[PDB]
Amino acid sequence: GLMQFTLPVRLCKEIELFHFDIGPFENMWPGIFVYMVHRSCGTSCFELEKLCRFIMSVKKNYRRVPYHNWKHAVTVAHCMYAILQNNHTLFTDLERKGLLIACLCHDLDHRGFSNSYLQKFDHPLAALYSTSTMEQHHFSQTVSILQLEGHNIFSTLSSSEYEQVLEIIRKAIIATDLALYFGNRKQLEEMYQTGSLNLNNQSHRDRVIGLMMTACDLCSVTKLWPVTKLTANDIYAEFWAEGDEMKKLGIQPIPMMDRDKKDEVPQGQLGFYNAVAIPCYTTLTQILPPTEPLLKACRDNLSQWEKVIRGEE
Ligand SMILES: Cn1cc(-c2ccccc2)nc1CCc1cccc2nccnc12
Ligand SMILES: [Mg+2]
Ligand SMILES: [Zn+2]
Repeated sequence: GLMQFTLPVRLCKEIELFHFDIGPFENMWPGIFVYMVHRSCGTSCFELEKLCRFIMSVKKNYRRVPYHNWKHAVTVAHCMYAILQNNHTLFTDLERKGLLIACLCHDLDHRGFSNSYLQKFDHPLAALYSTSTMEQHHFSQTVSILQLEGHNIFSTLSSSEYEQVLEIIRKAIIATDLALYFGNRKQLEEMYQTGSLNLNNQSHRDRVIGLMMTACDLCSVTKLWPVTKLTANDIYAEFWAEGDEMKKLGIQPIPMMDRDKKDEVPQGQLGFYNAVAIPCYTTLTQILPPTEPLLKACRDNLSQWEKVIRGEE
C-alpha cells in the first residue's frame, strides 16, 4: 500500500522522456514497468502481488528471438507510458489500465515470423486466424494468462468494466498488425483535415488508440541514433532467418528478408521512414500535440540513414 517503486536518479529522470532506452539489465525491467503503472495509472490500479505474478508469467511466454522478445514488450509499454503522461487529461481510467497491459502483452509467444510466413508454411494458427494471424494469437495468450489462478489483475472491476478493458486490449493488440496501419492512418488524416475528428465518438477513440499502438510498436525509430542503429540489427536478424525459411519452402523472399541483399538496407530504411514511420508520428502529432518529440527524433534518424547512403557513415 505505502510501497512505491523508486528508480536510481538517472532512470527516474530519463524514463519520462520519449527516447529512454530501458538498458541491458533484464532484472530491472519488471520494476521499470511497475514504476510506470504506479505513475500513469495509480498505486491502487492493481494488487501488487497479482501484478508481479502477471508480469512474470507474461515474461515466461515471450521467446528468446532476436527482436520480438520481452525487451520489445517493455520498450513498447514505455513509449505508451510517455504518451499517456504527456496527455494527462485525454484518457479514461480504464484506458490507462488497459493500454500499458496491452503493450506488455502485444507480441506474446511471437516466433520471429510474419503473418505471411505462417500462411505460406500452412501453420495451424493460419487456419485458426485467417487475418491478423499472430495478433489474434497474442490476444488469445493474454486472456490465457489473465485466467491463471492469482493472475486476475482486473478482479476488482465490474463485469461491464472488465468487458470494456478486454475490448480496449483486444483492439489495441489487433491494431499492431502493420497491414491495418495504412488504412487507419488515412481515415485519421481525412477526419483531422475535414474537422470531423471527435474524441467522444468511441469508433474515433478506437482509431486514435490504434495509431498510438503503431507509434509505440515502431518506437525504435524514435531513439538516439546508436539505439536505432543497433535495434535495426535485431530486426533484420529475424527478417533474414524468415528469408532463409522462405528459401527452404522454395519461395524467393522479398529483398527486405534476403540476407544476400544486406547492401540495400540503407535505401530500405529511407522507404520505411517516408512510407510508414514519418506519416505515423506526423498524424499522431496533429491529434496529440505533446507527442511531437517522437516525430522530431524520427526525422533526426531519417537524416542519419541519409548520411549512411552518402558514405558519411
Ligand atoms: C520496408 N523495408 C524494406 C527494407 C529492405 C531492406 C533491405 C533490402 C531491401 C529492402 N527494409 C525495410 C524496413 C525494415 C523494417 C520493417 C518493419 C519495421 C521496422 N522498424 C524499424 C526499422 N525497419 C523496420
Ligand atoms: Mg506484433
Ligand atoms: Zn511489436
